[PDB]
Amino acid sequence: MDVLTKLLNRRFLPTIFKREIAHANRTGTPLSVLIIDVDKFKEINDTWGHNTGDEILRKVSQAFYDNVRSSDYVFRYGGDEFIIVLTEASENETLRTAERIRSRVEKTKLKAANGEDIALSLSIGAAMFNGHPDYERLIQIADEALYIAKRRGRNRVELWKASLL
Repeated sequence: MDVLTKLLNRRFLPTIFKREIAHANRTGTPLSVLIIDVDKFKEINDTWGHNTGDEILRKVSQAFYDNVRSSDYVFRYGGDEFIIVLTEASENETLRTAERIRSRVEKTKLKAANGEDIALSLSIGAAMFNGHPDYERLIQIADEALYIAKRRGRNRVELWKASLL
């Protein structure tokens, strides 16, 4: 019942992605990715301990599951990072999902071991699958979108957009 054990291990990412890209290419349905970063997680983790960090990760993971469908995939990608794969969600539906997740985490109230308010936020990079055969390319451009979100000040969603150049 620990929500964290629900998370998929990244070792399954390529297989799942290659399968969903294959499917998206034949049916022409949308496919998209959220790469999610818990803001200042490393800072919080050694300022309040590893037990606090785990609770953040539980609150954050619960937010993901409350906003996606059984057809979607939720990965633990790194220490502070997650990847959500959405299937058959339009660009707008994808952005709305990301925002529901982002707002939900921002509004979440959490206290440390000693009762102090720990402010929580997420940075999110979103990108739509555009037919490119490599799943690594879809993850790369979402990662570019996420780098933009962090550099713009965190607690936000960015959608990867092709340069008008």
